Amino acid sequence: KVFERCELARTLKRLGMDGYRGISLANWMCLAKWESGYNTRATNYNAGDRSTDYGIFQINSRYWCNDGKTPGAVNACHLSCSALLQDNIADAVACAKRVVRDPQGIRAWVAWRNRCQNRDVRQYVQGCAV
Ligand code: NA
Repeated sequence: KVFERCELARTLKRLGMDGYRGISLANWMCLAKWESGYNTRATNYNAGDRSTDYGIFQINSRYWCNDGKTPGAVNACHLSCSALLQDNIADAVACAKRVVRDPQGIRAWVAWRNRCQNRDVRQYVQGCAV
């Protein structure tokens, strides 16, 4: 599914993401926007290492989830990557929480560093009542 802006904002907030590891709701929104356009079914396959990024947060199969088809992969969130392509984003949020608990934090996502880090992102939650 493709979430509407404020719909996703409310959902992420309900799922405890606002301020998680010091990351504002607006930042999580900015990450989802640039990664998948709020599309839970988004997948990005990389032929170079045969890994695939899954879901709204575009979580990579070489390290975070298992898809049974990525060479030399690990599964840090202990979850199947298909659970990251569901309309119910509870699993995706839980795994995103895990990712950011590593040293680099939210800087793990190159898109976030390029389009969100140090920039105004207040627009993402404008008029959402969150
Ligand atoms: Na994996």
